[PDB]
Amino acid sequence: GSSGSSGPITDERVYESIGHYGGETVKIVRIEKARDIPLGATVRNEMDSVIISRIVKGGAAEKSGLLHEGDEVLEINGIEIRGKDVNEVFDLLSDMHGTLTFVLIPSSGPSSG
Repeated sequence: GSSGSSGPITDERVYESIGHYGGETVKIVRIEKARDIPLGATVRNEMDSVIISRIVKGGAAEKSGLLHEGDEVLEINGIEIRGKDVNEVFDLLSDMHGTLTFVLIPSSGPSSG
């Protein structure tokens, strides 16, 4: 015999997170975290998303200033976050080190206060 497949072969979606997400807009922010540098950014467990809860001072998050309260984490370095757990997310970064590509959406909620 002799034949291929032709069509949607395997999962051709692992070439690094892409900016253009479905029908929305994600914000990419590269944060540098030493091999012994904490994140210093708290996050809450949203319905099914990992949003920021608080920002710690002296943290890689604050330092770089690419993470703010209300930011929703989706992918980090390619790894999914949406659905994950705070601990998981933390255990992830904590495990990871260096310039990580954080793909989150800035909650630019309009409201003067």
